[PDB]
Formats: sequence, C-alpha cells, structure tokens
Amino acid sequence: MFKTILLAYDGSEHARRAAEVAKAEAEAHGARLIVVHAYEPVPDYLGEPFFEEALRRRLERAEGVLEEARALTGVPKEDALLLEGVPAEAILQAARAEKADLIVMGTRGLGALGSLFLGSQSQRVVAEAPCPVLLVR
Amino acid sequence: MFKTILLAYDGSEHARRAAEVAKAEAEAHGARLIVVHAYEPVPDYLGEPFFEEALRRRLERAEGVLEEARALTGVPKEDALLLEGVPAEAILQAARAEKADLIVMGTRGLGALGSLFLGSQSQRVVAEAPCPVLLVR
Repeated sequence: MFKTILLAYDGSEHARRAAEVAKAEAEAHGARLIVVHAYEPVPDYLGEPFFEEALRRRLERAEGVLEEARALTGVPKEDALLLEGVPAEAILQAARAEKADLIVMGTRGLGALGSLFLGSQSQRVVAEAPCPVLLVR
Repeated sequence: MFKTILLAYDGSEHARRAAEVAKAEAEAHGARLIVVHAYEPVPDYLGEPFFEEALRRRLERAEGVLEEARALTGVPKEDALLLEGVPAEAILQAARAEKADLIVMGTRGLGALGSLFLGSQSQRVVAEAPCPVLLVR
C-alpha cells in the first residue's frame, strides 16, 4: 500500500516552506508526493480581446508557479497537478481522489480572502479534509 | 541534531488518533516523541474539604490520561509530561522549550470551549505555534 502526501502550492513564501516540509515527509514515510496548484479561471465578463489575452497569461503564470513547486520538490511531471477552480475545493477533490494521507499547506495564501489567523482557503481545507492537515507558516 | 515531535493528548478520540499519527511521524523521521497532557488546576474558591478531595482526583485522572498516551505511543516516562495550566499555553511553552519541529494535536478537545471547526485550545496553538502543526480529526 502506499501513503500519499498532497502539497498545496501557490508560490507564496508559506507554500515554499510547506514544500520543504512535504518533501521531507514524503522521503521519511517513503510516500508518493503529489503537488497541486489551483487557479481560478479568468472572469467571463471580460470582452474580446482582453479575455483571451488574460486567459493566456493566467495559464502561463499558473504553469510557472507549478513548475517552481516541481523544481523544489523533485516530483515527476505527472505528479504535479494544475487544477482550475475554487482552490480549497480543488485541493479537497484531489485529496479525496488521490486517497491522501496528509495534506501539507501554508497557513495563508491560495486565494484572495483571509485573516492573520488563516487564509480562507486553508480554513476550508482544515474544516473539510478527508485526512490530517499539516499547516506551515 | 534531532527532530522533536510534540503530541498534545487529552484522552479524546481525536487525541488517540493524533497519538497514532505522532508515533508514525516520530518513527519515520527518527525523531524524539514528547507527549504532553495539560490540566487546569482545581479552582481555589472551593472550601475544605472539597478543594483537597478535588485536587487529589484531578491529579490522579490527569496522570491516568497521560499514562494512557504513554502506553499508546511507547515513549519513556521522562518524555511524557504533565503540565498544569491553560492547555494551549502549556503546549506552546513546551513546544518552545523542547524546540519542537512539529506539534501533532486533535482538532478538538483540550479544553472547555470550542466549535465544530476547532477547539479553542487547538485554534490558539495554530495561531501561535513556533513550528508546523499537524491537525488530526
């Protein structure tokens, strides 16, 4: 059987630190490490040609952030997932689908709303995760 | 150098599950596991002989809960600590003093006030911990 560590990464300093923690946990447990970056879609009230230009830049940056996480953790490309949607929901859906044993994530980052206690996306994952959550500042 | 995993234990089902997680983390990392149980003191407005009888029962139960955690994790007696005071503050003071690398704790338990999102003591530890926190339901 194998254990799976899921890292939520958004390019924030919190997430870089979470990446170092998740790499060490996967190595210590002999577990598979899956890295996920989730991005919200460009809003569709933008008109031509702005929508299309924003769609291209948004995806290119999202892929640049996920490539960074793959470079910091060393996981194969198939294990670095790019999900479009509400971040916490993407993370929780990946954790369920991958039968994750632990989700490692920064205390803050991942979305636009949060407090100095937790970002709104980390708080939703802590409330609904199907496995233990390792929070990293 | 050595890594230290600190387990907060209160005898709740959350804490029993956290104990299984903390035992596996210490084994996987080759880390020292310190188990802490914190209890609040008997209130001193109780009169004689009630105060003294409550003092004796409270300490005996606190030691029974900590012995349970030592039996579930296998740590030596010197590594199972019994602290009297506000739970989260005892936990955070132990984590600082023991240079903890991770605190593993249930999402709920440890005190008298909490919500269905987190107990008030887990929330304070998440807000102030000197290291990453691994929350376990």
